[PDB]
Amino acid sequence: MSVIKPDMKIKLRMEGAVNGHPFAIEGVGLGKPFEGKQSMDLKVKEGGPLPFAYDILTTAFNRVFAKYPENIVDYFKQSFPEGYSWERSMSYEDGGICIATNDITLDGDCYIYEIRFDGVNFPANGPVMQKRTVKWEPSTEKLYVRDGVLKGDVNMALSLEGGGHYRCDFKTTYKAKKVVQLPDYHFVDHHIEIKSHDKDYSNVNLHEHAEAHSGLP
Amino acid sequence: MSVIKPDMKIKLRMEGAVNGHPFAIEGVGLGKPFEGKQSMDLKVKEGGPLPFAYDILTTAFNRVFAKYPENIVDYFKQSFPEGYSWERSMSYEDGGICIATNDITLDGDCYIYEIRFDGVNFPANGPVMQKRTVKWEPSTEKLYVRDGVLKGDVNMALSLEGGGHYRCDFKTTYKAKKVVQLPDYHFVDHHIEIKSHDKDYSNVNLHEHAEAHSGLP
Amino acid sequence: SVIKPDMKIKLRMEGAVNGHPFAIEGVGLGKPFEGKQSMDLKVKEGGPLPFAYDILTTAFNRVFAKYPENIVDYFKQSFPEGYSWERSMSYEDGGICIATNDITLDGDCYIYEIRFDGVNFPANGPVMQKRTVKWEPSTEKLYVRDGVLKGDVNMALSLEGGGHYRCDFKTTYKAKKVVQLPDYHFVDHHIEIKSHDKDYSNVNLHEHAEAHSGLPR
Amino acid sequence: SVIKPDMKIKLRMEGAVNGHPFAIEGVGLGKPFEGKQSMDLKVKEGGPLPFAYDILTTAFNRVFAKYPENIVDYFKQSFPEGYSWERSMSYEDGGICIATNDITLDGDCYIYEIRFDGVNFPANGPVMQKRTVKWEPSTEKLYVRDGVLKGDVNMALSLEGGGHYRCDFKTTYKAKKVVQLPDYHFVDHHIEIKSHDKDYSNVNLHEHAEAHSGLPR
Repeated sequence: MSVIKPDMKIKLRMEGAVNGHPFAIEGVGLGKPFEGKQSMDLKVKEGGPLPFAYDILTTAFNRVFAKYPENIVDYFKQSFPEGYSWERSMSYEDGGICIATNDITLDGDCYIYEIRFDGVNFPANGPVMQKRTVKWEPSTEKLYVRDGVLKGDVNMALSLEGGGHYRCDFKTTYKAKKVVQLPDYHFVDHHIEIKSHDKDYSNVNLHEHAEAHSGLP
Repeated sequence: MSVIKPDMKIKLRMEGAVNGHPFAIEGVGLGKPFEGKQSMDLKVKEGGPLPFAYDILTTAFNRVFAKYPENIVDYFKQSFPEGYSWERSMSYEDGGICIATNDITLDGDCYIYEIRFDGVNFPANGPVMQKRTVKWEPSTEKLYVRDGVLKGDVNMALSLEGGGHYRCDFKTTYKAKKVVQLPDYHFVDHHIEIKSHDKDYSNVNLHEHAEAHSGLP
Repeated sequence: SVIKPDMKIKLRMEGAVNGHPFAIEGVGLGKPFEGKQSMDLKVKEGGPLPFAYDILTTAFNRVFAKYPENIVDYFKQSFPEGYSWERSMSYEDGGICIATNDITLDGDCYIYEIRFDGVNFPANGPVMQKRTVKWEPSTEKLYVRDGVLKGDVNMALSLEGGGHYRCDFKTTYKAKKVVQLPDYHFVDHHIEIKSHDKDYSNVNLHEHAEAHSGLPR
Repeated sequence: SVIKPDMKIKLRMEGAVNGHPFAIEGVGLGKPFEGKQSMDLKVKEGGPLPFAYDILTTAFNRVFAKYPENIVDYFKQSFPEGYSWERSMSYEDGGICIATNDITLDGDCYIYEIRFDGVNFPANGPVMQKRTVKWEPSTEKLYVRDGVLKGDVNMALSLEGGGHYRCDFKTTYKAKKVVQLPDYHFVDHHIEIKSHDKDYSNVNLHEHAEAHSGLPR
């Protein structure tokens, strides 16, 4: 509680590849960990203009930014100052698959992310390579302990240009760098949105709102 | 709206098999479709005492019983008097897999279910065949239209005897027997509970509470 | 010694696909040591089948596989008491079937009791639209797990007008008595509908199968 | 004609497993028409590797496969321009790896640029605990999809003290120029670590591979 604040900053670099084509993106942002709200500005540094839907990247750009009620243990805020890392697979219904990692540290009032992102087997005529996505729908992540660490699974869906949805299943493993108290089974509602972007997504402004809860009584 | 009521009745028969061993269960219940609450009493008629965790069956024992706000189209209540059917696969993390169908009709104030349930590849030393499950956790189902019908996917988890969770992914397809208005992407929170049961689950009293919503703003 | 060079087969399958029930009976003959068999199948209920017959055919016994002397034959050892199998068949478009077969022996005739169930086949997919031509030949991978025998296979249906539709099989085989367990091995398969009438009310089906150990070193 | 009976190989792989980065370089030689190859691999960064080396080895070219005259050889046709591949490797305990290889040709030497990433390997699983012995031999199933070549394979690692750990491979192969496309076919494989030092800093790896058409009729 001594290393967290109502207003915190964020710096990140992501290095990655999709279908074997490499890229890099850097980001600067800020957020309110107790309000579960954050935003950031992202710039493509290498590999631009990106030949795939930017939306596949956005959830890689920290569950610290989620409003936790007092009756649910907060694995993430506990993990600082040491921080935590996460690993994630994102399996799309047409066989496209991405995996990503984020190592999160803290310097003063600024979270620092080192992100790797890789994706393969996206069909050339699919919504990802043809940039036919509109946005992620809001979601509810299911979090539970497994082997002394925290898992989070979520059914995600991208709405598509001209209607319909493109589904993806997320499986995330979260690992605190120190021993923290482990939570009971719980949920985090999310809503991630690209608020603005330039024509080729070289510049993107991204927002997330997230709140933990215990489901129906 | 002429064939629905604040209080409705339910009759069902399920015929099925798990790992090749057949069984049959009948049920009688009642519920409040606008409150999203229901309960029923279930009796094993054949194949008892069941050699597997009763919990795998319980979600087969109707999304009519979910509280829908006025701003979300209600695919289910619209579908009557003709009714609707559903198909579901339930894929467990240890390779166990169940599929089920329910054809739902309506007679007076009573819903009538014809249910088939089949499951295979449950390991002999797994939580299902060793009856090590405690209950399903509450959940949030994600519902979206695909090919003119309604899909519902949910990350489910069974809490286990002595701690931890056993995960299962549900994919349901819902099919109205007449043309109804299709909803936008939305959610249904659920909480299913066995309220009471006898020693070998020959008799079970089952409750569900469910409410639709639109996620975080 | 209860296994003769020429043996007979009788079966009944009861099943449902997308909730629509059907029943099929079969009479055949095969040569266990040659790994070849054939049979005539008749739809008894639910005809004309509204789905691709090909999804059913591998449900219609690894006794009919030529094993070399240097590979333990789990199947031929299991008689006269017999064995059962359970199988999930997961199609790439989300269609999923599960099946069971209880196999017994009466004189020189194998008797099969088969249950088959399938759900979530899209209305416009190759199964509901009857766009399949045949299964490609395949190589099943077999290995022991928990004292029983597993067999996994990548299957593909060739499609009318070109291309393939993929399905992953996961089978569990369970001898009714204790038999000697094999090392990791393979069975090559080729299953074919040799003839059928217009609506597949009558089908003549053949299979050739041979076990092997793969490439050496 | 740019394909000679004896050819050389040079590669560099950069990667990460559970977020921990590493780099490996390789020098080898093979006989494209005999379907045999071998190579010496050296960890350059990230050593000693904290995970089972076996997960990496299939990333270290189907040019090295003996094709019969009656099967179109997608790989040998693709040179001198070369081809690339993308692959997902989904392990039965939820561990998942994805890899890419861009293959070019310089004189008589193939050059590989490989990226490898893996996540969600459980701390107590056979990969993180180094409990693997070797890959079993396998049969890859290859088929055209969207004008490119797919190859799927059921793989198994034998485990220290018995049993197997399963992995499903899905590979996409992409020629850099237009080549003639093959019919559905198979490639049998056998990959082996022939020697290694204590911490796998040095590894000698061999593969034998032969294409075929499966059982006839």
